[PDB]
Amino acid sequence: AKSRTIGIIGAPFSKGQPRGGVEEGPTVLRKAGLLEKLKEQECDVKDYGDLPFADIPNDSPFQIVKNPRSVGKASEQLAGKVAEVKKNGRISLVLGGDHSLAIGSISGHARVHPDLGVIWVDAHTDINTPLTTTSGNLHGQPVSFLLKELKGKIPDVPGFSWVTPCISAKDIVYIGLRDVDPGEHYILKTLGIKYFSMTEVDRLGIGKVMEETLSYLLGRKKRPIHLSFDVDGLDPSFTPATGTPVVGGLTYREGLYITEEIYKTGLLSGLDIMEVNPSLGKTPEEVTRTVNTAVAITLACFGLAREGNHKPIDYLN
Amino acid sequence: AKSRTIGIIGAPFSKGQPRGGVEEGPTVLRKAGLLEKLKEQECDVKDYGDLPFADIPNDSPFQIVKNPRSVGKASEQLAGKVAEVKKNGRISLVLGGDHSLAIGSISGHARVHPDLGVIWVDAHTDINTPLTTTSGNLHGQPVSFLLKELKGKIPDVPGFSWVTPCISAKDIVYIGLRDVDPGEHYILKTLGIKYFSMTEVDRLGIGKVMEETLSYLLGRKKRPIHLSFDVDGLDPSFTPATGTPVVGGLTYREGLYITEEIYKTGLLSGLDIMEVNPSLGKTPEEVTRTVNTAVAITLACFGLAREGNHKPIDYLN
Amino acid sequence: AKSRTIGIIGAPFSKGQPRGGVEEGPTVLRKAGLLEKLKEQECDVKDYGDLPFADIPNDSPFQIVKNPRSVGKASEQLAGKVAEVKKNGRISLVLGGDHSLAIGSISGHARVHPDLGVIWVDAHTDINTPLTTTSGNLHGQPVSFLLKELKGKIPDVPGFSWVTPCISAKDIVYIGLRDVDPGEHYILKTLGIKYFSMTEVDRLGIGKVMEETLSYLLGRKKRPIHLSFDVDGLDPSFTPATGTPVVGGLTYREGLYITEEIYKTGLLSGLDIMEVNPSLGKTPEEVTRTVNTAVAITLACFGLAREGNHKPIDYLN
Ligand SMILES: CCc1nn(CC)c(C2CCN(C[C@H]3CN(CC4(C(=O)O)CCCC4)C[C@@H]3c3cccc(F)c3)CC2)c1CC
Ligand SMILES: CCc1nn(CC)c(C2CCN(C[C@H]3CN(CC4(C(=O)O)CCCC4)C[C@@H]3c3cccc(F)c3)CC2)c1CC
Ligand SMILES: CCc1nn(CC)c(C2CCN(C[C@H]3CN(CC4(C(=O)O)CCCC4)C[C@@H]3c3cccc(F)c3)CC2)c1CC
Ligand SMILES: [Mn+2]
Ligand SMILES: [Mn+2]
Ligand SMILES: [Mn+2]
Ligand SMILES: [Mn+2]
Ligand SMILES: [Mn+2]
Ligand SMILES: [Mn+2]
Repeated sequence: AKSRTIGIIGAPFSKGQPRGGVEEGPTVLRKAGLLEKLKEQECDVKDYGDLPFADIPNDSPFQIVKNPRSVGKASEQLAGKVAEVKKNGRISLVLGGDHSLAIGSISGHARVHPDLGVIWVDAHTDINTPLTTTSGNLHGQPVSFLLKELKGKIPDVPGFSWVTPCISAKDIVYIGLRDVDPGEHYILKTLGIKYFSMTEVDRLGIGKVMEETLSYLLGRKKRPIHLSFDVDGLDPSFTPATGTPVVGGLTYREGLYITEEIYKTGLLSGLDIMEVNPSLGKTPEEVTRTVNTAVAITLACFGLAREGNHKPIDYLN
Repeated sequence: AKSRTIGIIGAPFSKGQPRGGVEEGPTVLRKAGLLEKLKEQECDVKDYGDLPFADIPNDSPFQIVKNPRSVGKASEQLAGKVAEVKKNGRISLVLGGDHSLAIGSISGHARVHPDLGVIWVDAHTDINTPLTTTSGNLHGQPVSFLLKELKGKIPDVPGFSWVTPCISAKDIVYIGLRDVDPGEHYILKTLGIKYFSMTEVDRLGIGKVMEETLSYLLGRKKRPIHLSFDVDGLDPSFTPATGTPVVGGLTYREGLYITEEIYKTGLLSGLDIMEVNPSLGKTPEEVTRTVNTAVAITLACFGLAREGNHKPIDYLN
Repeated sequence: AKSRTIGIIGAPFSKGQPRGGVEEGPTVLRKAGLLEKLKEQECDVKDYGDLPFADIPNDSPFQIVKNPRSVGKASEQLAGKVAEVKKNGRISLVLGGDHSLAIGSISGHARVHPDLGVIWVDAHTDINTPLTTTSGNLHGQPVSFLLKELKGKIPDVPGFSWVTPCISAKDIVYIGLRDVDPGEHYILKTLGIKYFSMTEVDRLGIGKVMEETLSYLLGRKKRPIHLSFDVDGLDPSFTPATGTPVVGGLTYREGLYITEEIYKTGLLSGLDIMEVNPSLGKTPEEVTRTVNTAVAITLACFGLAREGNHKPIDYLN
């Protein structure tokens, strides 16, 4: 089954954001029994392991932008693993780690199937450039490096030598937005990027959001799709354990309809479950809750449906 | 009126599942003044009573199915009293208890009104047969015994000799589904049954779920509606005190929107308020919350409109 | 932008209801940083201070209606300040306080912009007369005092000597209602008032709720809109520290979309955030959650979008 054949790349990286603990994301997500869960849900799973990041001493900030040589090397080494997975014939699955690893994820994937479309589930567009960036964090700057349109506006940041924009503006849709920087709104609006903030979902409902999202992305031909889900795109009552929570976002049901719908397209070929920090929870249940939501979102992507699932065998005999 | 004339049945029985305290559902709902409140909403109310359940010594299982004679005679006791209430020109209001009681509830109702239409608001389909069951719980098997299409596909289980199936596959709608077993999903597809799982609610909104449902059950002509309401159909953040709770489901608002709509037709003729377990509270407020949600649902079945209610008199006089 | 020039008036008035603490509403709304967050949002924020509401001891009640002289005095004082703000080209931002002050705000707004249409976002209709009312609390009687059609159904009550009904029973739309008295529902129907109870918000989504609200009042002409908002309209899970909390109301995201589509018109002239009682939250966090949501409600009515908000400059320079 193509839609059930997966390559599990675990990326324990955190130098893209200023809070420790997001590196233990792969670990906690694996302890919840996702490998076995996907295997009990008729899946062809194979684990590639955690990618190691041999510490980079001497990594002075590029202006205000912190940890550039580390953010880059981790994405360039992951980009090699995603390409190596896609060649083995499997849907790449990147467990983060911080969302700056999306540069590597989309990059390696795009090396095999350059015609990819991107659905981005996040509260923040994460579309900042090292010049527009207000915080300096590279986890909120992945999208600027990947757009063919922003070249010339993207400066020479140490560690990003390898980067060649692989996605054009027309090939990425936003869902769940509610925390956008002024500079990010300029990029969103002036580039003409198909966005659906929380206002959009409140007006149409996730049904019409996915109706327009899969038509906008797959209108002409059925090309492969890369889903870059940052768990802060959901409401902090479902994913409380995360670096940047913003209240009033996607509900548990909403997160399941997005993933259940993209599965039915039969074109999911890359997935990212980013920004899961297990040591950023106010109580143990906020941690369990977060991982249970991130694991449920994952199973919805690879076959799980709420109406039920059955095999081609007679159950009434 | 024929919509506010009620026959209050109590059903203190829990032997349909492995978690005790659900036999204390008819007690607690009555403590929270369910009857006092209905008479205020201008309801002609009668109390038939909380049914006494004959204690079967040594209830040997039928294969992996636990307590078959107890469920078999408790539902047979209900059927006789449901037929009585329905024949006394009254709308049955069963207070459970577990869902295995829907055998006698629907059977009793179809003796007076054989053209009955069933709306099942519940997280589970409960359509397992005594062979396709895996949990062995009889609260997950009613719809199978009740269905005519499964004749020959149900074995001789002790206590169900009196059982004459009375519903057709096209005489039932599902609303809330999210925890389905392969065998249960299989029968739903191979029997052409109309199901609205959480995916369908997330897609179409509770307005179109209630739109599609009523135009479907009352197609060619007007007929009587039997709403079997399990409080787990709603999210366990509104109904925690329940046996098999599943996260991210029907809201306290959607559950009300469904019930308000069946009242507006004036054809609700059979009601089941199932799976209320006050012994499954984790703070006395979660029982108080589950029981408040149960009374809000029922009051809405008899005209408790959220837009307002008034007597047919001049109020500016 | 004229939908950015603001005038702040803070009513520490609480004698319109039994629960004490609603008088500290504008002070807690000032510590949170209302003016500061608006100035960032590019607003012309000029404070008009706090109103000096004198004590009226021995204020005898009129029938079941308590503190009538004090309420009429408070709104008469507010009608004159709201008028000065309206005459200076500023949006009247009134910070309550209880919902009785909506007599003074809407009258003060009708003295300058008399062709205004109202949107009552509440959990209750607030349309009780000094006779029909069952509580005798004036924070639930403002609308009927302002209706021209109910000229003759309001008796001579001490303090409201100045009152002349300014709005018609057609220049108003209700939203989020789920606790409407029999007398309140009688007025709503035998007057034909546009309403969006919680039943319609569940039926048509908040998107079609706003197309139907905004068309019903802004069809023929681009007329001034006054939003008399009560935090009890939003579910007690979002604004819990309020006097009359009603479960199953508007969410954070529905209350944000409402205020977002109202800014988009550019016809907002008045705004009233009412009933934030900081002494009515079980935990200190419940107080914070009621206030943060009120701030989020206000800021959305003056430009704050979820998609982003940039200035008219080139972010790539
Ligand atoms: C509930 C609603 C709400 N309540 N509040 C707080 C009262 C907000 C605010 C939450 C925070 N944003 C500021 C941060 C939003 N940006 C996001 C990111 C980036 O581009 O760097 C970082 C995460 C990924 C993308 C970075 C920026 C920042 C952060 C640190 C330093 C700095 F100079 C600027 C302001 C609004 C909201 C959302 C409207
Ligand atoms: C992400 C949410 C989630 N997390 N998990 C846990 C990883 C679940 C699971 C919850 C349970 N279902 C299966 C049980 C639910 N079935 C239904 C019922 C029946 O007919 O017996 C029982 C309730 C009424 C109808 C019986 C079955 C069962 C139960 C016990 C033993 C047995 F062998 C089979 C598996 C998934 C979910 C819901 C999707
Ligand atoms: C689902 C939760 C629920 N559980 N219950 C209890 C079974 C209710 C009821 C709660 C109370 N309402 C009536 C009160 C609501 N009114 C409106 C207001 C007013 O006029 O003062 C309140 C604030 C502004 C508008 C005044 C009235 C009142 C109040 C005091 C005394 C008196 F005699 C009547 C009936 C339903 C609900 C709401 C469905
Ligand atoms: Mn992100
Ligand atoms: Mn994010
Ligand atoms: Mn059930
Ligand atoms: Mn169930
Ligand atoms: Mn009010
Ligand atoms: Mn109110």
